[PDB]
Amino acid sequence: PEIVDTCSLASPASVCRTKHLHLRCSVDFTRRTLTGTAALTVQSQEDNLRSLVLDTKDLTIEKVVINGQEVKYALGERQSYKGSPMEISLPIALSKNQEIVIEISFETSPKSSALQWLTPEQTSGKEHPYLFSQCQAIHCRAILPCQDTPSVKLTYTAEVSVPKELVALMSAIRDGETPDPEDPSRKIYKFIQKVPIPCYLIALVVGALESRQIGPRTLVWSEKEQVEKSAYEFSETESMLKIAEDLGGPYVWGQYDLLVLPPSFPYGGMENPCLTFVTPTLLAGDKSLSNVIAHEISHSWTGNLVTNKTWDHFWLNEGHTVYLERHICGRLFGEKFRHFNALGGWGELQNSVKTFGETHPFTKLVVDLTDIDPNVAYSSVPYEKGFALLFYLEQLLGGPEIFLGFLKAYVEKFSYKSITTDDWKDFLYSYFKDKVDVLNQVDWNAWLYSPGLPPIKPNYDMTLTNACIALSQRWITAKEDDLNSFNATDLKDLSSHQLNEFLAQTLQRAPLPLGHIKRMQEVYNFNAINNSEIRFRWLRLCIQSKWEDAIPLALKMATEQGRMKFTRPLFKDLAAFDKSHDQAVRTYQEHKASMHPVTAMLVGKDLKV
Ligand SMILES: [Zn+2]
Repeated sequence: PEIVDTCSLASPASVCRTKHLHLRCSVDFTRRTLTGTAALTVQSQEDNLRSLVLDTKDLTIEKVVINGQEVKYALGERQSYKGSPMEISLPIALSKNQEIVIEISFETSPKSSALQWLTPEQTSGKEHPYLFSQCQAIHCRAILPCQDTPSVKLTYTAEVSVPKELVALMSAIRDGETPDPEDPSRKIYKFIQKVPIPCYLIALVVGALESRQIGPRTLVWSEKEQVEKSAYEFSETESMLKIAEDLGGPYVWGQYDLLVLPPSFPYGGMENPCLTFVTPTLLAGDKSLSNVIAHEISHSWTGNLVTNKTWDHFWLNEGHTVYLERHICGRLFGEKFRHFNALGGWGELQNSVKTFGETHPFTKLVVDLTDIDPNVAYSSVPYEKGFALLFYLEQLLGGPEIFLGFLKAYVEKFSYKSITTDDWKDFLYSYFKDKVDVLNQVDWNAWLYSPGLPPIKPNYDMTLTNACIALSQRWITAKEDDLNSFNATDLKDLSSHQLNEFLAQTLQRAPLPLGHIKRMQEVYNFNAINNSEIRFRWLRLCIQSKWEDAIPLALKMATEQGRMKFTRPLFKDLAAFDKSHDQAVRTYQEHKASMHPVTAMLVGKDLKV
């Protein structure tokens, strides 16, 4: 049979497809285990199907029951990061389209790569522990046995037993709570996901969670320490959803809840269906970062509804998501702003290609992950090279309203399906058959299969960017004789996004003489800004130019939150600044117990402890 996805060891979708999962499990914080049963409804695509294979990783299997009787099963040899295949002998031979229910009793490993267990000290509230999953790309197989490939999409229902003081949430619609009948110290939370999803979008959180309703289809959830601030910061979520619906078609998932993770959370957002994960570093206080969740909102069409069939084609997901997201922001702030964000994106692609090297296989849009762990293959290239291809095509084919018609038709065509780059390109050619002569001038080989920068750069409106450049080239090429020439007015017409962009361009040419940065503080007072993006780049600029006043401010930001994007480079700068190195090592030791274990480990490695 045709093998779809080489990152999966399970029977491929051409042989059988999982249609539904019923998960009944219990979360044990003492053992750091999930225990229970996974009932998979599986549909055969062949005749005479007598066995099938599932992905697993570090699972303990107690038994497999089919039609009331335990069945034989065998775990195969482990294949590195893919885990161990689990072969199940069926009690009957299945015919094409025939279905069977397979109930696997399992327990996860405390070292499960999919499950992040936090100690009380690593939470906001400091009393209760906390659990969150992170299945993308191929970690769902370390939670339960499955066809762990986005080429298969299933619905699911779940029942999750947790200590009664805690709350469970999942990538699904909440479906009620009851006391656990087998244990009065525990509650059972139920969930239902009626839209078929790839299993990497199965997600679970258990913790001391509270909610605020902020829209007809939106609750925000967090620990009590963050929930009120979060309800304000993200109060415009519903208006963003309505904009996304206008751009991409109906939102099919029912609810759109938000979860603001604990400060120790080392990552960015995650587009879990019905429950977007939000990093708390977006809590700027002025909503200047609230539009960032337009990324996860957009995945509800591009990635979650139309999905990449394998991880080689992940750019189809991220690329179309960034394209939709930049349209949401264009609706909110204007077309000039969409071009501002697009041009910044091109800059990030330049940096990514330079970091990897322009011949590196990961700077291709379509990547071959045959012998590469997809869990460690993420970069900005699918995001920004994919966006650039779509923005180039938009300009080639008659502009944004016309290409937005293509986007809507593409979503409608492939909703609830999983597709490859060739499926996408075939549909592009079909939709734009009236313009094939134009499409045939595109260097598809270069764009899709070649490393490095794209062969053509799109046309970017420069209005909002030129402002930041103008001021950037003024500070750098200045002497002590000119520092008095700066004043607050220099920032009068610059948005928070433009402030961020100015600091980005200024940091890129660090160090600045101390007189300049001292002046820059005197007139601009960047010490006062709380926007995590702005505060980050500013503090790096101060340390990399050896200002004493900045040492305590950077140490504070580096330990108050654990997002790797900020915490790691800050400790790197503080370690590299000889004046602060000793203090940076000492502060790390004092706070490392409250960090996420992976942040604690990598900063320790950087600090050479
Ligand atoms: Zn994304």
